[PDB]
Amino acid sequence: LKRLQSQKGVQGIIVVNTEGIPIKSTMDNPTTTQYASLMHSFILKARSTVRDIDPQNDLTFLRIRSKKNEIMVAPDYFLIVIQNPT
Amino acid sequence: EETLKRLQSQKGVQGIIVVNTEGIPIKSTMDNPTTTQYASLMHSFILKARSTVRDIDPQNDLTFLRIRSKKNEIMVAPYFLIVIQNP
Ligand SMILES: [Cs+]
Repeated sequence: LKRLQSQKGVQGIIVVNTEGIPIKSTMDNPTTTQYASLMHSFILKARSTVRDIDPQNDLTFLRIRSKKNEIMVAPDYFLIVIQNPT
Repeated sequence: EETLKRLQSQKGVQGIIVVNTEGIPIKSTMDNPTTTQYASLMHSFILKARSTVRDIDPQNDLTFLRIRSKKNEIMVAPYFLIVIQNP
């Protein structure tokens, strides 16, 4: 989506399916590949960790902040948003 | 520690855990079984967050994590400081 891509700070948006394959991206192919597979295994770990801590709970949102950027993830497929640090 | 009390007392906060590099809880404001519910499972997840940031960009570093769920929210800052709170 254009509106979300256009927000201050946002660098790109990737939608990946349940197997981690990008089904939509606003980014170039190499960068989409830089992120999709690596983010997929990390997202599976976030989801399984929430459930190992409380079987009746569910992951709804993730924010990973680093020195250079920030990544948000929302389950729905997974929506991945890459952006400047907030 | 005084800062732990101040942080524990914030609206929404349920507890605070400090784990070392091996994921051993070295400090906690929570009961022992809850501290154990979280410390081991969180340590594994935190190593994965840190290694993922670096696999994506070898020159980057994880600085903060927020994991939000239906029932609660967990924040982590690199020791690792773990804060469990209401959504
Ligand atoms: Cs933008």
